[PDB]
Amino acid sequence: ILGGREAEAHARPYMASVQNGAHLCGGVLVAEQWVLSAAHCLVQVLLGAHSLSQPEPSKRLYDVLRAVPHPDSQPDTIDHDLLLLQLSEKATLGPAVRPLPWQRVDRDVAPGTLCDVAGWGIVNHAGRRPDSLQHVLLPVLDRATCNRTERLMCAESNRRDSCKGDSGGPLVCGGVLEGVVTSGSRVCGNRKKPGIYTRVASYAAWIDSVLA
Ligand SMILES: NC(=O)c1nn(CC(=O)N2CCC[C@H]2C(=O)NCc2cccc(Cl)c2F)c2ccccc12
Repeated sequence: ILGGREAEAHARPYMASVQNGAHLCGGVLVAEQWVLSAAHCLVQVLLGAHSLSQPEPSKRLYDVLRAVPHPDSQPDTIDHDLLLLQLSEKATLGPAVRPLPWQRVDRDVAPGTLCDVAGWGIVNHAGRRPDSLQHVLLPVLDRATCNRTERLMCAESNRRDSCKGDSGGPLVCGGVLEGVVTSGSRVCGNRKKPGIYTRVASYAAWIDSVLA
């Protein structure tokens, strides 16, 4: 996260780090035993975390039973850029580890709405990797502006942006997951090149079918 700020410890209890003991991607706890992430983020899952490195009462590492990338995703695209990870056991839920409701209604976020993106991605254009979770509020772009599919959304990127290592993490509007950070390489922080997020509402059938 560029142009952001440190998150409050455990205030975003759905937030996962997909990890060789190293953070690779964000993810969102969406059920007791399932984390939603991005397709190219492919393995363990750290729940309950603020610091990656420091001991915390709520921190717990989970092995993954299986990884279910969207069947239509491809290594060279950011279409269908979703991944569902099943933990090897149901997560211990509490204040600090809690699923986030995700958008099932297929309607766009009002353009202009500030939504919240969190991650342990890089915090500058040198390689700088933060120990503690970062976040930033970002206005959602209208689809025409974003275009210049039905299944992607855009947010402004005027220095404040998602970037490398934020892939698979959340874009939250009004307490509901609306987007998942994309897992393709892109220039960050350039206003002319918006951040790109998978519109979770477009994938409602798919997510349900996996979790069914
Ligand atoms: N949405 C975007 O802005 C964006 N997404 N990616 C892909 C990406 O980060 N990927 C791919 C899957 C794994 C993940 C990855 O490389 N993790 C390893 C990693 C490395 C360094 C630092 C940290 Cl903190 C880190 F976690 C980017 C790549 C470069 C620029 C922008 C982006």
